[PDB]
Amino acid sequence: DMSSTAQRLKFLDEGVEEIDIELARLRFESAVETLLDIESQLEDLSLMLLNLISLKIEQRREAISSKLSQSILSSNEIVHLKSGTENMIKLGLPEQALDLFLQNRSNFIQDLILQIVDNPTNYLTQLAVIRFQTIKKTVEDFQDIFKELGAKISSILVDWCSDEVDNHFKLIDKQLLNLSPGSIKSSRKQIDGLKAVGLDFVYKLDEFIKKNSDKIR
Repeated sequence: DMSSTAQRLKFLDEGVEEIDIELARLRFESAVETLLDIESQLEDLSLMLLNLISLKIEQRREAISSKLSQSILSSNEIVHLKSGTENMIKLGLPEQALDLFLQNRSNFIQDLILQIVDNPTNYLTQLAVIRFQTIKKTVEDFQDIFKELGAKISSILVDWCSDEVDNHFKLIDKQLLNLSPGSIKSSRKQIDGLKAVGLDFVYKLDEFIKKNSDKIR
């Protein structure tokens, strides 16, 4: 025969399978929204059938992450990166979303830098723009997306920011293997402007200068 809960349960089983069609046609929002409903719902009813549907949810839950991750990792325009990052968040994976999202910004940076040493200062300057321009923008987008996310997630942001700055200097270190005072004002400025999105990394510039004094003249 048929009971009341077994009724509800069978629909949850329908719901689960729908998530495959939704992920199919690229509706990541719908995917997450249904998934969380089938789980907030699945929480109240808590058996054979339950544990059985519960397992199908983990399955799809996983599947959604894989997609979002892969998706985030390859967005061109912000709009893609934007939502993907959010849905990855709504799913309840804010750190993994931030973590992946920043890697995307990182790669954007690698790839652009490859796409160019013609002449010493034309290199160093173009290099700074690229870097600090994506560091600033990534902080401004991190603001309109990871808002109210917490102190930790927000410290992580800053860490990647620290390393990116570091990278740039590691890129000059190679270059100092065969600097100029017309490169300093450029970089400095490029670094002071970071303060506009709350970042003070003037110190890294200064330190790097202290140890390469002999090679700046």
